[PDB]
Amino acid sequence: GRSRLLEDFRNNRYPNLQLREIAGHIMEFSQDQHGSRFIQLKLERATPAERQLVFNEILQAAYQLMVDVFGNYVIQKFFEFGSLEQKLALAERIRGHVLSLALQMYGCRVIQKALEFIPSDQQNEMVRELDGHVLKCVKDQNGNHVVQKCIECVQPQSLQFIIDAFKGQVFALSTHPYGCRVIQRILEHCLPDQTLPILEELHQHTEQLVQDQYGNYVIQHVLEHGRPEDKSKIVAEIRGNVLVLSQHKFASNVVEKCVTHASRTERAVLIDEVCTMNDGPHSALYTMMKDQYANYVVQKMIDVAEPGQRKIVMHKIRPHIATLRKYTYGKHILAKLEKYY
RNA sequence: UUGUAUAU
Repeated sequence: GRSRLLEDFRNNRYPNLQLREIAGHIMEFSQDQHGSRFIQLKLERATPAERQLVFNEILQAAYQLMVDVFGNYVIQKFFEFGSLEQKLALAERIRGHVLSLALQMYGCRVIQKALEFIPSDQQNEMVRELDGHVLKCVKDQNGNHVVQKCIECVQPQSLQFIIDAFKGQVFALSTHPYGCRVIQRILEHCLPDQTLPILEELHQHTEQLVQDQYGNYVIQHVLEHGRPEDKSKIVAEIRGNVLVLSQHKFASNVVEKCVTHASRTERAVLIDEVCTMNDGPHSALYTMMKDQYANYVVQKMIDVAEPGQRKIVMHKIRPHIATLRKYTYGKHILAKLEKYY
């Protein structure tokens, strides 16, 4: 299967082997764990001539290398370090194959790299081969990263077809493991006319989303980078449910984000809710201090509370200081209290 | 080591 040259190379016979020396063996070396490695760490520092010599032998069979466990790395280097003309010729070897490559283990990595370095016209042509297959790519283990990459790299205007495809399925995709990722990229890079409908659906299913294994990340994303209007809507869903949600493995993280990113008024209201409300005989704050997840919310509340409110929180915590030591999680609250005594 | 998500 291997040639004399590659054979002797594996056998560590050419410790000083150079690029020009493997002319006529590029494809063979490229599809070889050691060969590829060798080529990879030469193209970056090699000369334009050495790179063209390598390019000449991989252009025709480029697809073959793109979907190759070791070859995909060489093609990637050309997009990263190759010349404009080489990147363009590789982009043409990809034409008509975007979908199958995007769904490919190795191929999707080439597509992702190509999207970063080719011109907008080449990006738009690539993106368009995904037209009609958006959800399939989004739900694919390989394809979801190509979609994420398009959103990061391509002009928003050319991604309208991905937006049209998410309409009505935002809730479904936000609880999907790859989908929640694409939704976040959409919120960070797309246009107002595009993020608007996505946000409406996110607001409509906020209650379910905060508690979802994946949806909770999308809601936090909005609390951390969203417009104040959108943040307040999320906060108003949390209000009245601080106690119950802070005790939830998933929503607890969302109430922390609310505490941290709410407006001054909203923050005070959230903290007060658990400083006033009584959970049985003892306050809601006390039940929270003893919970495996809620204790984190209290600590965050102590951190962001205005000195006036922090004082109130400490006072509600005070009478319980000695009992807290007996609870697996209350203890952790004591630790936090050290920072303040 | 008090608590949740990405691929050769």
